[PDB]
Amino acid sequence: HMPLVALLDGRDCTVEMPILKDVATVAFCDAQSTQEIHEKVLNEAVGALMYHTITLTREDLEKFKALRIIVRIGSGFDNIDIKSAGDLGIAVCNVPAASVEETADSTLCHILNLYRRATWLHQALREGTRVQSVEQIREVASGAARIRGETLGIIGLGRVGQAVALRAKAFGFNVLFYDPYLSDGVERALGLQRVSTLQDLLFHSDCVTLHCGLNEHNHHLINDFTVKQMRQGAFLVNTARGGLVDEKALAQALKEGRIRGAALDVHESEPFSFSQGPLKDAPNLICTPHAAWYSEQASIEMREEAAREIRRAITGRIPDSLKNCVNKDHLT
Amino acid sequence: HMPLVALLDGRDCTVEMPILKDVATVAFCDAQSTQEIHEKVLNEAVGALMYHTITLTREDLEKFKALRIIVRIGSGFDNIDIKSAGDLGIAVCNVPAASVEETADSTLCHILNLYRRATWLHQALREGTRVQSVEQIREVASGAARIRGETLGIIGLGRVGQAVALRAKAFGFNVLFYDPYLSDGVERALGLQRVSTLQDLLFHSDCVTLHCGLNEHNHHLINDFTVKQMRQGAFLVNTARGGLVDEKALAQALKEGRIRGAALDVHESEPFSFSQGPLKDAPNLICTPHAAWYSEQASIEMREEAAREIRRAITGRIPDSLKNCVNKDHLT
Ligand SMILES: Nc1ncnc2c1ncn2[C@@H]1O[C@H](COP(=O)(O)O)[C@@H](O)[C@H]1O
Ligand SMILES: Nc1ncnc2c1ncn2[C@@H]1O[C@H](COP(=O)(O)O)[C@@H](O)[C@H]1O
Ligand SMILES: [Ca+2]
Ligand SMILES: [Ca+2]
Ligand SMILES: [Cl-]
Ligand SMILES: [Cl-]
Ligand SMILES: [Cl-]
Ligand SMILES: [Cl-]
Repeated sequence: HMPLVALLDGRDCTVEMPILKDVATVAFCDAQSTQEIHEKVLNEAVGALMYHTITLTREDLEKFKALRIIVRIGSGFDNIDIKSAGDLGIAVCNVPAASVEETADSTLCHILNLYRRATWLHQALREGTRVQSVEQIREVASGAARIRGETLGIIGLGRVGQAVALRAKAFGFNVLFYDPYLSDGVERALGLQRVSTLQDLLFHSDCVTLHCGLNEHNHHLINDFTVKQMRQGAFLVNTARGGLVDEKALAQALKEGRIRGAALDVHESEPFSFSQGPLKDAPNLICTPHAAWYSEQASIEMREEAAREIRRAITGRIPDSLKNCVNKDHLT
Repeated sequence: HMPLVALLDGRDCTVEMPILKDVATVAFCDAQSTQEIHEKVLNEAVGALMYHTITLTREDLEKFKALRIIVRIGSGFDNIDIKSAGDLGIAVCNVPAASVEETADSTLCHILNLYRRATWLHQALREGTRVQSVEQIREVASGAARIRGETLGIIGLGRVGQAVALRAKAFGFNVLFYDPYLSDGVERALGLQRVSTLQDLLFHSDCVTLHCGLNEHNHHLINDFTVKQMRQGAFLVNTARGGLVDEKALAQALKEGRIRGAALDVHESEPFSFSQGPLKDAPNLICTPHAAWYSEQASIEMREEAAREIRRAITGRIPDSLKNCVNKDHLT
């Protein structure tokens, strides 16, 4: 027989099968949890493809009796315990480049939607607001601000963060970034200003946008304490991970006006609902259903790449043949 | 007594009066038409301040018995018959620089809102759509496209058009422009590609954005004929003037899918209403209530400048003391 590969949290495998036809039997589970995965896959699955809707703990990982490779169809892999996965002898890889510029463009659109209130002006138009006089335009568009001279604070100057910084400079933004893992001099190469502490970033930025990965040290990076270190009436953008922000702390900040507005493509609990969660009655809120990454070309691009990574793992040597394995440190 | 200056289509004159206190008696009419302007102003008004909500024809102009200067608090002056105004000996000026980058930023936000469907994804979230699976994200975000490699066609490479072009290049856009009034070589200075005809612009652009002024030769520039010259599934953005687009021709294009989406901050008839007009049932439509220009700094900036232009006209020599008079050609 052929090695079994399973799409854990999905149903469509059309893009991947031309690549995996002669190398593995491909099945799907469409499961939000390992509860919903039939034991046939748990016992025989050699490879696994998954997105961001199912999380795998050590307990989940130990239920797979033959799994050897997990390929995350996407850039983020915070939903996988790569540390223990490596312990159990399971390599974990991702697809980091497919949606970089897509995410940066959706970030800039969210930033612009806060400064220009375009989305809010649109919603007010569908709700029947009549804007006839100049005074009424200033009123319903109240809060719209000039961008040139504003300081954009970038938290995490990675691949998406850099694309965000380059675009932000074209609008007159003065871009700052805080990245405690980058080597010395990265700011000189890109003509940006850097800060040492997260408090310095928040203290100087008129609008803060998150572009870091969710790791064991930055959970609730934006919390009730760090939120008090932001400028009065600042902006918050988050297309990275919902686990980075304490929504209850953010909710109160929006209600009291300490944060003038927030744009969020990710949330602590997804799918996101305006009726449930700490943001139920939070004002000045724009939210997208975790779609900052999605383009037709990016969706196909990352699915074909992940399929090839799976192929390399089955016909090559782990983890040397892999291209984007992220847990070679912990892989026994 | 002092020379009378009147804010025709407005009520607030706080910003302007510190500048005009010792030079003119300032009053307001809050009138949508010359019908609503009391004859006291029609007879004695020497200067006039107006926005874009009241239009002045030759008939309207001839009702002013002492008017000598009209200052449009804004960049556009298509709502004034400057030709006949000059005939009647009435100089007309504008404020062209206050909201250039504001308008370009709102343009880019509208462009990004079409490519990224951010505004539409937000509205769908408030309406209760549950986006839990990857397949559902591709579905509700259907239509979102990659920007790099896309060709943005700019119609009118003026002050706002240039700011739009510079920003568009930072996103990977390949920017084209059509401006039959610019001198030879303007494309070389800014590193852009130029086209001779409006049909060439529409034939090559994936997304067309209007940045021209409404003049006697470009009314309904986007009409049923020129609309058929655009690419299949193209984008339309308009933060210039609603009179440039034939909304009935655009309405059918959106319904048939010939245009995938349209973002409009101006309309043929304002204030805009989703229940009235040729766009009543037009799909894939984003609209803002003519607010692409507005910032707090731009609003104050253009009102103080216009007040100073009025001052220069009253204490100086017309039209030599004026800074931004646009009808010196026709001014007798
Ligand atoms: N807690 C944190 N604060 C700021 N930056 C971070 C943090 N954790 C990770 N990063 C950075 O975020 C960037 C992510 O890049 P990428 O993986 O290409 O999206 C890397 O440069 C990391 O060093
Ligand atoms: N019908 C038209 N088609 C294309 N460009 C135009 C048209 N009419 C005017 N323009 C240009 O639009 C620009 C407006 O610049 P500004 O007045 O600075 O916004 C000028 O460069 C004009 O030459
Ligand atoms: Ca501010
Ligand atoms: Ca297209
Ligand atoms: Cl402002
Ligand atoms: Cl796809
Ligand atoms: Cl695409
Ligand atoms: Cl104001």
